[PDB]
Amino acid sequence: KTVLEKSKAGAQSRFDSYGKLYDENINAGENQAMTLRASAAGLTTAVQASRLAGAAADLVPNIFGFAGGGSRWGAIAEATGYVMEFSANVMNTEADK
Amino acid sequence: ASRLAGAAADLVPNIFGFAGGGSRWGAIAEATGYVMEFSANVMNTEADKISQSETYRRRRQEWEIQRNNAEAELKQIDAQLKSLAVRREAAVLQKTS
Repeated sequence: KTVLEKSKAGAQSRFDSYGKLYDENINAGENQAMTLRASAAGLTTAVQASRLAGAAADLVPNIFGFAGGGSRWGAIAEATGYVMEFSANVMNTEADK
Repeated sequence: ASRLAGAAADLVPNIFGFAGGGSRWGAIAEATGYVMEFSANVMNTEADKISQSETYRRRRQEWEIQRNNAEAELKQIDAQLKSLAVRREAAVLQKTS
């Protein structure tokens, strides 16, 4: 009898041991860290806004009705391309989360 | 520290009250942007440490659970040993009977 009570004790050690683990999805390290990842993600947001503003600063929109030249497939295609890449990396951050 | 000093060396603060031009949304927005990116990567380093120490705490919890498993096992064993000691007692009482 006291044997299976010893055994019961071990079993409960495991059950209550995971109970601590269970019902909770994020440790302290995990929470502070993942928070660093979200804050860092907003940091990318800001660097996207800035890098795009810099790009539109180099290429003044749009259509080249004004900027001397015809409607530029090359240049406008470049702006679409850039918008693609920064879009891609942002989406890769979210997919990372 | 060095890369920021280099940046402020290229862009002399602030407001462009002196550097010839009006108050530059473009340029000052660039300095804010840069401060953002270097902030982001620093924060990503710290979050990296948070994740690493997180993993170390997790595996440590694995060790705790498993050792504790073996312990409860062993105390069970000793319980069975005092049992089969008793059963021995009854088999010797058998002999003498």
